[PDB]
Amino acid sequence: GLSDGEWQQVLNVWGKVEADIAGHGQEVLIRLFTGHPETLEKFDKFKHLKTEAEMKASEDLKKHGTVVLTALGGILKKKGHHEAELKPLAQSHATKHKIPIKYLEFISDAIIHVLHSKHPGDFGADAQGAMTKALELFRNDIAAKYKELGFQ
Ligand code: HEM
Repeated sequence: GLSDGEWQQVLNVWGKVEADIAGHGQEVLIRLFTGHPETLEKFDKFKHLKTEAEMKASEDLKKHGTVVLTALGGILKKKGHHEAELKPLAQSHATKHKIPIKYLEFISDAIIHVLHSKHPGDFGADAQGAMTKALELFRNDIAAKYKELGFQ
């Protein structure tokens, strides 16, 4: 649950992402894959990437970063009223991709890391607080659907 002022901060931060969605999406995925190499094994289409240079050179990885961040942005713009948008993603991630909730924690922290890396000094303490709460709400509503499905 976020206040109106917190949502305003989230959507202000998101404007930084929307100016270069593919560059942000690329770096989020590279941070996830290099920090947590077990996450790469869930992607049949990326497991061939052995080095970060190959990851950086991969246009398909940048494409997938765009898909991921476009979906997240659509959810964030609902300011918590995201049941219809979140349900299919929860269902596909539990039943088809088999993504443990832990990996959604990893990607949440990776988003915070990338924002500080690309906008140093321009991602303030209030903005980090609001973004973190928004990613927690997203993860918590996914977790509720995971529990319904019995997925661990
Ligand atoms: C911010 C969180 C994330 C969002 C919004 C997101 C969004 C999406 C979307 C929109 C798709 C394509 C449609 C679908 O299959 O449902 C996708 C595919 C996928 N997601 Fe996620 N995702 C997230 C986090 C993750 C994480 C943490 C992992 C794994 C570590 C992951 C693994 C996958 C995989 C394996 C695919 C299929 C890729 C394919 O082979 O083309 N997702 N995701």
